[PDB]
Amino acid sequence: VLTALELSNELAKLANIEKEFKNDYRKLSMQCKDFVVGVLDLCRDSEEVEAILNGDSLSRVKLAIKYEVKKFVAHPNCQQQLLTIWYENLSGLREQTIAIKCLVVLVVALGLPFLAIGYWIAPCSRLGKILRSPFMKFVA
Amino acid sequence: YAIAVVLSFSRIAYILPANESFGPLQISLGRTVKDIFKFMVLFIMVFFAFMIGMFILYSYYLGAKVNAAFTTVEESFKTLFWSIFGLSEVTSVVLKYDHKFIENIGYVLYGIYNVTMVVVLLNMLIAMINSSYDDSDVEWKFARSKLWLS
Amino acid sequence: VLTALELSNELAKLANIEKEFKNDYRKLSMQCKDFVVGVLDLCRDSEEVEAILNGDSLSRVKLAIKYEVKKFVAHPNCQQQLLTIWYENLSGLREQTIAIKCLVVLVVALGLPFLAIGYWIAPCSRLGKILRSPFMKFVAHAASFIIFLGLLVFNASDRFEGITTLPNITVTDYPKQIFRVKTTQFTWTEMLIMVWVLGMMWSECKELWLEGPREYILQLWNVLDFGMLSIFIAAFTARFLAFLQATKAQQYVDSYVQESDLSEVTLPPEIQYFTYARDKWLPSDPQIISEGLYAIAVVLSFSRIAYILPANESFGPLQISLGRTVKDIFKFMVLFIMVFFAFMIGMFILYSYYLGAKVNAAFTTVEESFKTLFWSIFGLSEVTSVVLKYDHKFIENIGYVLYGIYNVTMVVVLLNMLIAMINSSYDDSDVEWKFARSKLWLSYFDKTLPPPFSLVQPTRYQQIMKRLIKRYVLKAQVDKENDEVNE
Ligand SMILES: O=C(c1cc2c(s1)CCCCC2)N1CCC(n2c(=O)[nH]c3ccccc32)CC1
Ligand SMILES: O=C(c1cc2c(s1)CCCCC2)N1CCC(n2c(=O)[nH]c3ccccc32)CC1
Repeated sequence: VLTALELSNELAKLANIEKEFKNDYRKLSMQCKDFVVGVLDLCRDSEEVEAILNGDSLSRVKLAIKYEVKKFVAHPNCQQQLLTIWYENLSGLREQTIAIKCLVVLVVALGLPFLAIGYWIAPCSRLGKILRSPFMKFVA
Repeated sequence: YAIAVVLSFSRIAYILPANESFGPLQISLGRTVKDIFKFMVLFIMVFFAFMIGMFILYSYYLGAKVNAAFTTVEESFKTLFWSIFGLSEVTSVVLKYDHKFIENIGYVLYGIYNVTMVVVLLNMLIAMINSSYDDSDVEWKFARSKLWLS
Repeated sequence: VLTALELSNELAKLANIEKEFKNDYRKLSMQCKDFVVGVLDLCRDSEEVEAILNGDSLSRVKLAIKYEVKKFVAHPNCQQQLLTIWYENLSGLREQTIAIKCLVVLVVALGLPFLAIGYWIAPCSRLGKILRSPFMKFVAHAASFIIFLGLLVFNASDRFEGITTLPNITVTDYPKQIFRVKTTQFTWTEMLIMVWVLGMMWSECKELWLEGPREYILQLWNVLDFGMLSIFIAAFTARFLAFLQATKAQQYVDSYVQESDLSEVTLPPEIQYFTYARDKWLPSDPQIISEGLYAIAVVLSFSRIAYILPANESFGPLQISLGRTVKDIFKFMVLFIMVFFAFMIGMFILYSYYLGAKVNAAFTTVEESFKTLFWSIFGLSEVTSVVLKYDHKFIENIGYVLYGIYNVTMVVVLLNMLIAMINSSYDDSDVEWKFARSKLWLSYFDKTLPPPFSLVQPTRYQQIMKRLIKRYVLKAQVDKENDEVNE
């Protein structure tokens, strides 16, 4: 999978450099991307999905983002893992409606100075884990 | 400060990809902006051609025109730009002298400029339509995943 | 390959001639083009590619360009060979970015006279090979066009912020001078503009005489270029007659009357005419005609960018789409003209009898009716164009209804034209742009100086062709077998 990602990037760079056989190199890079996406698609356990998404820190997801391997990142096997970290330390809030999320954003907007000053003790408190989740960082 | 305040609201683009409904909208906007730029370049070329033509035609009638419209480069640019959205009147090409050759040539050039602007607008719309085509879904999910990993 | 090219051309001509079985002949011509493209595609060595691209001087590429075999010219096997000649004598510059190429164009624009004068020794120097490459010829021509546009803009300087004297007032260097002499005398910049315009005229006349009038007319863009050059020539001729009249007046006034100041002189009316200001010129004054034609020529000069856009990778497809749509643009403008003329005649006939009876002179003459109906398209005419000063509500209401129906019909025709353009909009665009770019390249393959500076043991080929045709037959048979091996 790492070999296919690197080869896809190399073939895309060659497609840019040549411009004569750009279609050939783009087709080859698409072949590499398709291979990576299919190998990810074969996964049927969390262990396999993790092994694909980071090698031996989502390393392969970051590499695919860098190399514009869009179908690998957008695959449900990767998306579920990304949502796992995204909605970390907060499980019920994932299932809430969009209106509840907007209300949470409004509450955070109202009370941002209070939580900011409480961050001096938050890591020793439970609320520090809540505010340190990626979704809460985005909301903040 | 006014320009900075206007540009501040552009930071919404860092938040829309997270939303499920507006993310695809931003994706389509990004899809079309690439040919928006090229057709604005074409607009600029045609606009500059007609602007130079109008200014050269009407530069010698600063006090001889009912309306100071094409008598300077600034004024020519202003009237030709605001003719795109219809905020300039047709009396921009009327003289106070009995030179029907200059006035009629100005009329013809201004009408041709309007027709050319409409034609370029329609071509840009059709190019945008062609560039518009579950690739949109994976594109939006890629953008949202980049936002998450940030 | 030559047989297939010739047969494709013949079948296209038959498709045009018949028009009953046009689809059959077009399908056959497409078959011939496909055969040629496939035979080219089979090549896997430079020797084979050359043998295909020119027979036993890119002869077959030129023939395919003539016969509109677009996929053969746009094939990568042909494109790499074309880039080889295009980027000749300059290898590193091929890999440079677009910004570096633009910087090279700017440098050439700045130093064009220096390299032009150095061309007297350049063939004996290394730089002669550099400037004689097709890419450098194209860059030199683009720089020449840029310099021409710069001259056109710079000749209008000192008026960018507006003129300082009112058109009613005359300013002369010395009292003995005729005002029209000062207004018509030539400065250096428009002398260079004339030299350049004569350069492009001489070039265009060269291709016109080489190709013939009937052949040259059939290209619309070529006749557009010829018209632009002829409008420049007409404007400068009118300026020259104005200058001749002014200098005749100056000769008369200096020869005959002997006074310190010309203002006190009561000149004869023929000589006195050339002392008046802008306001008191005749409507058919030669300088008025000169300025009017010069403005149109300046506007049309910027259309020459169409000779440079196909070289660019990003704007070439844009020009291709513009050319795709212009064909139905013309037809729907014809429909616009039909509807417009119908409504114009109707409006004029309705409102011709109310010249002094209307709040606004809008449809009282053919000129006025045309003006108001044309500027209603872009919304620069008001609705009070159909209002009378008399109590004739029948005429006024009929005018209202006709004007509203005209607006609705214009909108409907516009939307239909947009939809027709959308339908006409549909990697054929890529091959079309590459065909246009290859035509641009081959125009420069075999012109070294810009128009302003132009004033001064059967056979090896038979063996290769037999090998390629054997390859084609084997590949076709293998494809047929793989299609029907099971049966
Ligand atoms: O609006 C116009 C325009 C012309 C054109 C425009 S616009 C651009 C696209 C349409 C074709 C060219 N003009 C010019 C001449 C007009 N004009 C008279 O001066 N006498 C006339 C007698 C009959 C019909 C028209 C008359 C006055 C104003
Ligand atoms: O603008 C209009 C237009 C009509 C139509 C136009 S345009 C074209 C497309 C729409 C249908 C035809 N007209 C005409 C008559 C109007 N009119 C009175 O004169 N008395 C009225 C009493 C009720 C409603 C309208 C009244 C005055 C101005």
